[PDB]
Amino acid sequence: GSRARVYAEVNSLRSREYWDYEAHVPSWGNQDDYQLVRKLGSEVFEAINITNNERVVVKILKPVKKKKIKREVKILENLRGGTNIIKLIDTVKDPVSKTPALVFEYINNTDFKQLYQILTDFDIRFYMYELLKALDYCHSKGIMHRDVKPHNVMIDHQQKKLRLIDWGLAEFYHPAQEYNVRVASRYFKGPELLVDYQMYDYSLDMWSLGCMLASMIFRREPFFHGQDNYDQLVRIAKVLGTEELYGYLKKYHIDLDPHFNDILGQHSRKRWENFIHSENRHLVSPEALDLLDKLLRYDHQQRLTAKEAMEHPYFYPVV
Ligand SMILES: O=C(O)c1cccnc1
Repeated sequence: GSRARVYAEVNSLRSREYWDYEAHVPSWGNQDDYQLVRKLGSEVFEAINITNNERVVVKILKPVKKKKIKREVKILENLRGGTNIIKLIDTVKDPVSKTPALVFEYINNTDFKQLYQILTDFDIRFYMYELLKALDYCHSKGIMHRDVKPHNVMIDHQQKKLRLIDWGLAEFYHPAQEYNVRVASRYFKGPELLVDYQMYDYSLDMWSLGCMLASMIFRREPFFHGQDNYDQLVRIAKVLGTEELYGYLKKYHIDLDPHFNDILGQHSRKRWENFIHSENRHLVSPEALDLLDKLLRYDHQQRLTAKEAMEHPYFYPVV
């Protein structure tokens, strides 16, 4: 099949305890230590630690999902202290219902729908670079996020702080492992997911990041706007090209779902310059498009790693 180009073996250098999350036994404190005051900005609340009066964020989990709770807790613990990764403060249970919850550092977020409209060229370079630091970090620890999207990138624009959140879909990368392709959120799903290729890796997060970069510099949010998972691939092919899609599938011996036969159509590859017009011209540059082209490409294995992306000339002003 395929393997990752950069942190392929990191989990083989770990003790089984590190990645065997089904065996992890969280220590559950008492949620009564927390006063849940308001909804944050889903089942996430602003809270006050009653002991020290510190503001935190409490995320209530779904009690019946044992595997995923252990997986999210283990991954968050493995990543603790990672650059721009949301800090898990505590793991607690409500003493009556026994429902598990996670306690996180508080970040005063600006909704991306408003924030992205005032970002400058420099701002986009700055925050993308910060997000790349988080991805390079978690990839280096053998973990794929699998849900990179604007809602999961909290930004405090006052303090210039960025935190990558919601590790509920994150998984450990093991070479040749076959994963669930029904992950991420529709607009940010990589083509490997949409064609049911299960042997994917960290490069999935780099596709999602590319989708974010495209929506920020082009002001088309989301950039690939599929109406369903099938149409999502069609939207991508209208840009990257249909013959190019087939080349990708041939290289990895992927059979295309026959449903695509009559909806895919025929589309030549578009040059990224095609998406420039007066409303986004001040966010676009040749270096932006060169980076983008090396992220949003079918071949997951040839996509830039997070570290390679960080070395790109697009980030020279923020390095
Ligand atoms: O990890 C999460 O889901 C999270 C963390 C802080 C704030 N909102 C969500």
